[PDB]
Amino acid sequence: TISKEYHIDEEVGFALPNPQENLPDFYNDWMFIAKHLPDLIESGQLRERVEKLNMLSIDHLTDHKSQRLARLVLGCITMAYVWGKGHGDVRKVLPRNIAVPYCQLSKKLELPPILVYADCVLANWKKKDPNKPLTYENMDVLFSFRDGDCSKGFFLVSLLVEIAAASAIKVIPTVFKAMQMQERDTLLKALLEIASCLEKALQVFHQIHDHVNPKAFFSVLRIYLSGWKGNPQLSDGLVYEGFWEDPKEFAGGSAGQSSVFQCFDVLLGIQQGGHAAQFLQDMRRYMPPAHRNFLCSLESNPSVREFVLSKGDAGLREAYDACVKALVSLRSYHLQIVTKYILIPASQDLMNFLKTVRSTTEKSLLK
Ligand SMILES: Cc1ccc(NC(=O)Nc2cc([C@H]3C[C@H]3C(=O)O)ccc2N(CC(C)C)CC(C)C)cc1
Repeated sequence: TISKEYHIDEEVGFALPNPQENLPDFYNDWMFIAKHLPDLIESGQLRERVEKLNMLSIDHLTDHKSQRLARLVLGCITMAYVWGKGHGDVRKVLPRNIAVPYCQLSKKLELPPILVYADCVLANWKKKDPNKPLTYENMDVLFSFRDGDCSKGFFLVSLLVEIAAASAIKVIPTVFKAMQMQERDTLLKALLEIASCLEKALQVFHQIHDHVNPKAFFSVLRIYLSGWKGNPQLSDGLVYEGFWEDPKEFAGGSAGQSSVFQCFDVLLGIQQGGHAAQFLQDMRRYMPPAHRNFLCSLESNPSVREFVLSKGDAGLREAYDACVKALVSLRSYHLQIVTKYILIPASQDLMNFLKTVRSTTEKSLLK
């Protein structure tokens, strides 16, 4: 079995395969701003170009990849318009001629009108040469914010984790077939292969250190990934001129927008404890609707946890634990990234919540 409807690719997983790089001509005015955000923010010319912008119909965005590219373009255009050079000069009102098409395209794609992980990681890459493989040396992003923002490194290393994970996600029907067929040797190899693929996924995380600089990240890139839900600089949210008369709050950023970590929680039958369910539930809202439909199709399958416990078989318990441990490792290395790239630069909250989820993962071990 596997996807079609859930849009999980055997090669790139939750990411979008071979994402579109160009929009229809009709949207040339958008593409010019997005493609020149580095030059236009540094010069301050960006906000005049957004305000002298006519309102474009979204009707000429006809396929999914075209519409995905347009959301990335409008989201990047939007983040730069709101935060500027980021030293107190915010815009609390997004101009109708960009907000209306952005909100319309968000309604259609069932995502919030703000830059989201499915935009600038999953849909925001190209291969440099397609005849060679998916490595940092042969990959590039479509959009950045500022020269030296380390957009390239932070987005692509993020995407390479999603790709490593695809190696494990594609093993997931074998688990359920082997349970269905009471084929014990197959399910064990499937668990060991999932564990092994999460352990190689952890090794991709090591690459952040070679392409993302903590200061460039904390003081540049993270301002353009900042949202307006619970933000003092936009206490009430952002006004989408012409689409809602009321200001609306939405979050930014967050590794929590990946589906990878929650995907393996559901599989392994790891439940959340605390009220943390609310936060993980809200993270699904910032995911594409197909990927959230997938995480639900997963809870509808028989419990792999109830299956391994019911057999009394110690090899299977050890392979299930290998996966759960590989998951605590990912959450630990996450945490360690938060220390280097946020906590330390902030000294020049989110960690308590993360520690709790890791504890719940570790407590899900069997032997
Ligand atoms: C808009 C947007 C949204 C989302 C991302 N990615 C992210 O947040 N990446 C990210 C951030 C943090 C620390 C800032 C904290 C946080 O987020 O809790 C830690 C790990 C990662 N990952 C892997 C990295 C090794 C590249 C990502 C997932 C785990 C594969 C990038 C852009």
